[PDB]
Amino acid sequence: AQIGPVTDLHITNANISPDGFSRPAVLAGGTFPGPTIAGNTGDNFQITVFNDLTDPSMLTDTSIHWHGLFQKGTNWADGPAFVTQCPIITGQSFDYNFNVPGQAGTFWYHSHLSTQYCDGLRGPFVVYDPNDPNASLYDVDDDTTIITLADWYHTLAQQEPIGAAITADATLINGLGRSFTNTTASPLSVITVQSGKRYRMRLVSISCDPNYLFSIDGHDMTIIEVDGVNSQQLTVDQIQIFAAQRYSFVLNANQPVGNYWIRAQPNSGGQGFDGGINSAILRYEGATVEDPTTTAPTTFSNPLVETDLHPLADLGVPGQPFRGGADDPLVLNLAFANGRFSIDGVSFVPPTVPVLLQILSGAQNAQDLLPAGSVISLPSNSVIEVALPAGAAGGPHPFHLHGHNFAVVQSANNATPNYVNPIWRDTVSIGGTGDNVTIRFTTNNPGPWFLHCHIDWHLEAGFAIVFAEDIPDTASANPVPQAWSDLCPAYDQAHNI
Ligand SMILES: *[C@@H]1O[C@H](CO)[C@@H](O[C@@H]2O[C@H](CO)[C@@H](O)[C@H](O)[C@H]2NC(C)=O)[C@H](O)[C@H]1NC(C)=O
Ligand SMILES: *[C@@H]1O[C@H](CO)[C@@H](O[C@@H]2O[C@H](CO)[C@@H](O)[C@H](O)[C@H]2NC(C)=O)[C@H](O)[C@H]1NC(C)=O
Ligand SMILES: [Cu+2]
Ligand SMILES: [Cu+2]
Ligand SMILES: [Cu+2]
Ligand SMILES: [Cu+2]
Ligand SMILES: [F-]
Repeated sequence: AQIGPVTDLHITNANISPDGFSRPAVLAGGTFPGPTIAGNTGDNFQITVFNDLTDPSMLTDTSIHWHGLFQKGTNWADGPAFVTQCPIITGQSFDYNFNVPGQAGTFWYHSHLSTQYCDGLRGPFVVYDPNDPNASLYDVDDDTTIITLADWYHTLAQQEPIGAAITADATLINGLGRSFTNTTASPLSVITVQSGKRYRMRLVSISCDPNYLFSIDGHDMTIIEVDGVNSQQLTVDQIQIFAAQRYSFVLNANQPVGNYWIRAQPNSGGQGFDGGINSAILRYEGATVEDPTTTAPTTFSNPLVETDLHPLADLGVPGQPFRGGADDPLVLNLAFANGRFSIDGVSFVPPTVPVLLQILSGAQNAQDLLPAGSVISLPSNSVIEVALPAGAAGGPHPFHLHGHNFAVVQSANNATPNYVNPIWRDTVSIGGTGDNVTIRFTTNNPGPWFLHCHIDWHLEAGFAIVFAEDIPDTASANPVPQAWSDLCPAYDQAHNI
């Protein structure tokens, strides 16, 4: 029941009750989470998105981002509203037609208009590798081995009141889970394994906000992939996974046939597992159909620490092995005050004309691009370093860069940089007060690429900038289809802009 790489995808409103509480939602493919979109490395994806939304309480416009896919030469297909496109209006469709050269791993897709993905438009996106270097480490890798972690809210995203704290009402694992308050014994998700087999579990955070402490009672987890990047095997017994991150891990079904709790503890909302909140079930074939009776340890023996991860391939780190050892070394001032986030003193407010369209129309430096102060040019064929010092309220903030992955030269909670063999990824926690999480990449992908906190409430409140990478080559690199050119006139007509 995976779809793609060539598929329609209808976006609709419907009622759902994933924790026993009914509310309307914004859904892809009629389900929460949406169906898995899948193909093989190098494939041409043609995802024709039909906007069938009618309920304005969750916005009737939409736009979909394919998280972690580089979109080289297809910046127009990336999805962030008012960065690479105007939204698709109701009753219309749009073909996101792109290729995935050189990428294979675990990704996801989500609305990228306002806070709409929180209302339900989120699902997995898997790019398989027929020649996966990790293939011999497991036996089973299919739709039954994808594990999604989601926050779920009873209040609609657009209806979250100004000036009140936002927390979720349930953790959903594979779309099911129990509410933190007024808990009812609604069904839990079951992940089934066969004793003796090995599984590539593809763990996807589709969170709008919380990070999760993920574990499986009785089991450990051997990480083999981080945000699309193959890793050396790293065995852990708990994974702290931030919004939008992905891991693959090998699960060896090497415990007695039985039932084991799967745990996903968010950093906000309900604490613990009373009544089966924050929980799913790992069930071995042949086990009794009953809840697990296992318990977590008080202290985990081998939690994931990001500096322990290393690429499988020899990826290195571009630039020179010291702070500022890049062609374009940046340090962003990330702040929060009075309900708004800012980067270098500017709070992001989406522009009327998408940044890509401004560039195609001839705006050719970043000072000419709107929003003023929110678009930073990057030079072509250059090593970029971005330091992201933490401290802004609401952390730890998982920062994400479109169009690229990056070397994590410095991770949370550790002052020592790594210029030799750090993991590469696309979404990174910037940590806690006094940290200096730092990323590096090379600019070989012309176009405007969003950089933002992936806590969607923080993005909405301005925690973003756009990197206009290689403005001079953006138009030649990214030819646009007529349907894309038609989006802004249709949107602006519909909205009387
Ligand atoms: C994080 O690292 C960056 C460099 O990657 C530091 O930036 C330097 O900041 C000082 C002022 O604080 C400037 O004088 C330098 O020109 C900056 N660049 C360098 C040294 O390469 C930044 O201070 C660090 N931030 C924290 C909070 O540790
Ligand atoms: C803090 O981060 C540093 C840098 O990533 C880690 O240092 C590396 O540690 C490994 C394992 O002992 C060594 O092989 C490397 O040579 C170290 N690199 C550097 C640049 O020092 C360090 O382990 C991390 N600290 C903790 C507590 O995990
Ligand atoms: Cu994303
Ligand atoms: Cu993205
Ligand atoms: Cu944030
Ligand atoms: Cu984004
Ligand atoms: F991305």
